[PDB]
Amino acid sequence: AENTFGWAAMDSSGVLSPFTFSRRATGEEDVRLKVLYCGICHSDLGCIKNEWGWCSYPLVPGHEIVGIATEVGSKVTKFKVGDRVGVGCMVGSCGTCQNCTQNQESYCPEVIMTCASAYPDGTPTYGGFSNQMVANEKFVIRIPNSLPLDAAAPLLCAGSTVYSAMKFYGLCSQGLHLGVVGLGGLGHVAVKFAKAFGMKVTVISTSLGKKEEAINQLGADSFLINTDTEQMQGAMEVMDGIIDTVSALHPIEPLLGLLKSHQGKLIIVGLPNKQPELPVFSLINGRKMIGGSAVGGVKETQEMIDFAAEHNITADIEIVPMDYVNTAMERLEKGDVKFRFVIDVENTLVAA
Ligand SMILES: [Zn+2]
Repeated sequence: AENTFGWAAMDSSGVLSPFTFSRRATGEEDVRLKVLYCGICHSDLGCIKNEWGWCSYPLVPGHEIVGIATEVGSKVTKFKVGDRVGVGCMVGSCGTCQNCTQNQESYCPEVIMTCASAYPDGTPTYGGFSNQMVANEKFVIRIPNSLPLDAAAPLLCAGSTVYSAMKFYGLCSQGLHLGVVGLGGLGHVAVKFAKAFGMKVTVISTSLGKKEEAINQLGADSFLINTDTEQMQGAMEVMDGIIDTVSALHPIEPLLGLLKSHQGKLIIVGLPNKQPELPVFSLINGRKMIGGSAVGGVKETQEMIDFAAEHNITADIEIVPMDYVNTAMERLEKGDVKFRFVIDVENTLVAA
């Protein structure tokens, strides 16, 4: 309870305040980094307000971490002091599963999340709303020189997720017609990756005063209003797949109507509070599918970030200081951001 400082929630109220704690010494396989930036994710919002009821306190959120290695263990092969490194959703895993062994490490039942979790021996994991971070080399990402740290930080989670989903479900080929539902953090990262894979992108939305970022800033080929039951119906059976990034309850059936029969896939990556109805009749009669995806494993996250570098993909961010974080959270509940918050941890997190 000393050698590291950050901000933490104590309550399901999710209100965050200064908090001091200790990180482990750097083991033979560990990298320590000074945290320079930490993205804010809807997962952090859910965790601090204990949306799903598992979370215990004090809770230091943050899992979109970028920084500079300050210390490497002797057994470390990938990294040296000074490297630009990242840490995403995970800091640990089983190490011996079927999942852990074929780089699907986001599915060992003993996965150790970067924030709001604990190791086997009971010690709680504190995320990147803090001045420094320690992680096994195995969960550390190299940030390419040609991407800025602040705008790469959110790729560690939003980017890994959309890329892993597009790869896994076979929606990463030129010409394919991809729909993206929601135009928040994930939504805009999804559009950038889809355009870089060569797919025609239609954004599906509820905010018509966002068409303009969708078409012009983000470069999407088409724009649809969720409820515009007349334009939607003109877009029926058109799309090879849809990535749904909305973390709010919303109707699934109209999205299914946009999908190609005996082909189209609705891939869900936003996790809401309540669950919608399963459109059994549409799935059966159109021979359509719904699959879910979460963040990809560490190799796939490295591959994602190298792909983003090759294609100059960056998240569209708003830099904020640490003591704005509570306001930032309130703004996330509203979608009021373009598109992702990033905390400037180095310049604005200070010791109490
Ligand atoms: Zn996230």
